[PDB]
Amino acid sequence: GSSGSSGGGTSNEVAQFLSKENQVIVRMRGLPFTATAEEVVAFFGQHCPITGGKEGILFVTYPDGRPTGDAFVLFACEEYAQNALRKHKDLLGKRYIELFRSTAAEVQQVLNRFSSASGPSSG
Repeated sequence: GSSGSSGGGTSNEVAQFLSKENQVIVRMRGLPFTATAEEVVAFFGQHCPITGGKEGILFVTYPDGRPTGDAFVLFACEEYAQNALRKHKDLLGKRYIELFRSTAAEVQQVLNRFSSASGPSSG
């Protein structure tokens, strides 16, 4: 009997994503249903390279298998993350996207809320 549903909202994939220390996480919202890790890599790959690229990206998806729209990216230091923030309200493939420097803890709270949603409304 191994626990998983109740006891720390962190998947195997996330572990590695959060396992990265000294990195600036970015909360991406409003991402094209078609936009994938590959799309991001280039998005910031311009001047703001991601740590591991496809490996340094996490797409938040409902506990059923649906694109929630929100996501998270990894950045070596604040030198890249910041420069990326300026891209706020960017445009990828004809789709406006926001940007906000997020933290590790926050992320987890953003995954649990969507995972096994207990509302899904928050009261």
